[PDB]
Amino acid sequence: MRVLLIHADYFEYEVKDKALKNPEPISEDMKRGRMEEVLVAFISVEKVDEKNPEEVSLKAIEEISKVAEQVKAENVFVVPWAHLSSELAKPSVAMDILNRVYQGLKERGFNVGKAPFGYYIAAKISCKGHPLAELSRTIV
Amino acid sequence: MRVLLIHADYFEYEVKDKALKNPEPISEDMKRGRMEEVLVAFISVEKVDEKNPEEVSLKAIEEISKVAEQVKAENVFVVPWAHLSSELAKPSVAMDILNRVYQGLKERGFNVGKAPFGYYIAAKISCKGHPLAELSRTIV
Repeated sequence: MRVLLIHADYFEYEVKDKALKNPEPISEDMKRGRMEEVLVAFISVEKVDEKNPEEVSLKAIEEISKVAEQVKAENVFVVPWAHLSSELAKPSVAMDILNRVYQGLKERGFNVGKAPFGYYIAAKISCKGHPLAELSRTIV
Repeated sequence: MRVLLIHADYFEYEVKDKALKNPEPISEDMKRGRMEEVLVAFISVEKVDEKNPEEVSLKAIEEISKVAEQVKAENVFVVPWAHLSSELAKPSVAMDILNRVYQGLKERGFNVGKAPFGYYIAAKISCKGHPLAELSRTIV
């Protein structure tokens, strides 16, 4: 799994077309979302993560939480994201891990949002420019 | 070299603190920049790119130009970017390649902007959500 963490003034998204034939089902009010003062976790779930969804999930929950504590973010937003890896997991593995990660950050105490899986999504972001506002983590 | 290409409604940046002790020198009016309808090329120059700045530059110019032609972007914005690689080049190599890339896209005919090297930078982006609006390329 590779993750890119961005500490943002805001993150907002709008779902556009489906990218999978059978993407994640969504209500009309999950087509758009917005958080402020939020750590956004762009997560690319890799093929090698199939080998251990549980351990990879737990590690990602901790890494993301560490950063959120350090930058004083109470809001965390999980984003399914193809673009940090060229060995992507199957949709079932990816969705499994992304949900685990999401539920774990909620148990940790954060206010957690997530973007639906399997869609092309337009999005707007404002990235803070402090030393810790953009970080990469590799988790395996 | 790894590159992330984002087709954006707009990209805007403001330079914050220096990240290097001796970053790229800048005038007051390069502290902030903005382009609309722009392909933004986030470029992580890697250690392995030291071996051949010229070939790696030429390849990156072509890949970025291919995408710009395909998405009908006339504006291209080059962004120095640590976050797609964990084997980063020395600042001299990185700046060498980023300038080559910048000059090449200008020769190709694009309207090209660039962010200064060596700074923490706040930035705002609006990413189009069409199938080709976010692409990753590895160039070696």
